[PDB]
Amino acid sequence: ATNYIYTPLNQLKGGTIVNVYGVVKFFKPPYLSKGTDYCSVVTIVDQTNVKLTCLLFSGNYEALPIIY
DNA sequence: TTAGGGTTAG
Repeated sequence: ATNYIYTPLNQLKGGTIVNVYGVVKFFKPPYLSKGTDYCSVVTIVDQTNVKLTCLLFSGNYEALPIIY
């Protein structure tokens, strides 16, 4: 069954595959990086004010999460 | 792989 243990973002260590929640404190719209994939940058914050950065890579915009 | 948020001088 579907499950998610939302936990303060600081606990999300490298190599871990996680299910999370947060407000977007800052983000860049999808832009083409040196690589082949457009990179969208997102800074997210949870209810405990803890932060996480996300780099969302895709060859196009539509494949990425929808944020405005 | 890249990038991995913060002012151009147009």
